[PDB]
Amino acid sequence: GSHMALALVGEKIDRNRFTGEKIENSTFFNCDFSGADLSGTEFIGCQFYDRESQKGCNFSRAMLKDAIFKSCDLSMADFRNSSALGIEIRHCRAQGADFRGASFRCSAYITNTNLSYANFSKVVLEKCELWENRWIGAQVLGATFSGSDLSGGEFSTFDWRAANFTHCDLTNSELGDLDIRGVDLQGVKLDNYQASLLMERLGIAVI
Amino acid sequence: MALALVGEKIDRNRFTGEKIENSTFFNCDFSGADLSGTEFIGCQFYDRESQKGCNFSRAMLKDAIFKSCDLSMADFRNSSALGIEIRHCRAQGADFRGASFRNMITTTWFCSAYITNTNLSYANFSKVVLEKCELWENRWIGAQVLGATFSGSDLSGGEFSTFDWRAANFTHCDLTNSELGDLDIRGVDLQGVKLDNYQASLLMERLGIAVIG
Repeated sequence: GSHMALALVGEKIDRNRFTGEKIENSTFFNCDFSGADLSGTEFIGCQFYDRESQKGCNFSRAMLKDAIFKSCDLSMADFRNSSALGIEIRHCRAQGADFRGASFRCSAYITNTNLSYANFSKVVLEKCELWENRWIGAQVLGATFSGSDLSGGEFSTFDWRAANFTHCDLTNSELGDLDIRGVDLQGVKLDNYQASLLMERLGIAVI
Repeated sequence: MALALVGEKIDRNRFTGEKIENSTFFNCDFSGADLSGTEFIGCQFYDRESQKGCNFSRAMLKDAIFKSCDLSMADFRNSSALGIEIRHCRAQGADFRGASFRNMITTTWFCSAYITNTNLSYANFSKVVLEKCELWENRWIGAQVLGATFSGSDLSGGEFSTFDWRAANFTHCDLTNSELGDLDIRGVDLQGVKLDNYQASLLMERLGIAVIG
């Protein structure tokens, strides 16, 4: 407990309703958490997406300092303009989630998470933990991930030219179509399989 | 054996097909000489006093062999050197422009040369065609290669500091176990090229990339 198996539908969430609480195995369909204070709040095994209406929940402008989502379905979630310093998103589905304007000032832990088609445009995520994610079709234009750990990632259908990746750890990942002739990889960590992969693209055989 | 010629013009058939050892040839003129199947071993062709070399321009060098010779400043211009063997030689500043290492054969151009363990510093290979040849363990400091093609040749074990990688065709070359100087993979056509793991990590550093591990 003491907040297990809630089932909300279409509600506007009171600002202090969940602050610093732990919430488990609950469903929130089309709920409006905008401006909500979710500091130190922890959701575990919760569903925030309605496959019926195809609606996510609204978290825009929410206070999310030290919030934690663990094994949650955050598909289509709207995290725009939220304050998310130290947020943890672990083992979640976050397909189509929208992080534009969210601030992480950096500290953030988004790991083992499906970020396919998520929107990170202009976002600043420097020296953060962003490992073992799925990034297929994620929008990252103007973003910076500089210095972050992105290792273990899946990056097909992902535009490596669109954001700042200098100083990133990219090891043990599926790089997809990264061309070292047109991408600034100063300070980046790669492994030897990846180095060979990127050189093969130039027609070189590494032996 | 132990010949010691100075300033001579060499008769065309003087040395054809013969084995010459531990001899010196200072300021001699082998121009147009027939040196097919001729083998020189431990011979000096460079006069360290007069600082002059020998002239082999337009010589017939098909299947000639030079081993442990000093061919410094040697002039090989416009010679015919199909299948030539130059091994463990000093050849600093030798001039190979217009030299031919090839001929048309019946089943196509067949190119063939063995230049190995040889100092080619400052040698001139401008426009030379040396494709699919054995060219390994050579020193190439300051060699001029503009317009040359080495395509498909084995250049492994080479020293390519101070060497213009943009000047010549290196596609399909074996470049492994070599000091690559300022080779940069972003600016040179390296299709079909073989490099080893150590070189790859070095070349990646040039891009600021760390390769583990």
